[PDB]
Amino acid sequence: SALITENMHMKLYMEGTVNNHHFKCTSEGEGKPYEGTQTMRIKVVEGGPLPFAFDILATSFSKTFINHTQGIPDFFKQSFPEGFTWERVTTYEDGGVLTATQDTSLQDGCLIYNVKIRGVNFPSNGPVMQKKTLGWEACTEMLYPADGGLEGRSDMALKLVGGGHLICNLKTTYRSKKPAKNLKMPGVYYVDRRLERIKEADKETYVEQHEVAVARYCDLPSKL
Repeated sequence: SALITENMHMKLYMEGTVNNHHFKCTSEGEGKPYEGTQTMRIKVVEGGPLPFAFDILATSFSKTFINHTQGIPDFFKQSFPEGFTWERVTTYEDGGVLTATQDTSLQDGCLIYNVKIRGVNFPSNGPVMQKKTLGWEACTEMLYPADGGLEGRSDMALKLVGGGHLICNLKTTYRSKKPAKNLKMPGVYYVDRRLERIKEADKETYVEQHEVAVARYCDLPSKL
């Protein structure tokens, strides 16, 4: 009856290109969906070492593991057993652009992610291609219902060697594989998110990554 249990496991396969460099990854992990925490152990299995900072792939390895507090209707957990998809455009302020499309199915009690990456115009002398990145700041995503699906908007800050940040923006469309007759859509809400790199080995051809993610309505006083 309940398909998303207290502890869930993941398998993931990813394939793409950045600028003109092909590659493939696999990853494997586990998390607690209702606590909104999760870990992925990732391997670059083709085309590594990558000639770009791994950070730009980070947001592409898990929407099921968000703590939907306050009885906010959970669009992603509801979509099972059919599952869902996301597609995203991340636009860097220094030219780089990264689209990704994703499929999330459930199979024998294991979440299965199939990702596809397409990056273009990352400046060759930029911090991404010259590997001067130190992971991401935390962020807030705004989700809102749109066309029987959900949309996400967010700005993210990539730390740089030397103190600075390079900023990017994310437009995400989330689509449920489940008939809209069976889904109870949420209002506008907000996910607070902290995505962190735990460990890495061999020039980022092995990376461990963690996320904590908690959904909430705006908690400030209203006057309307």
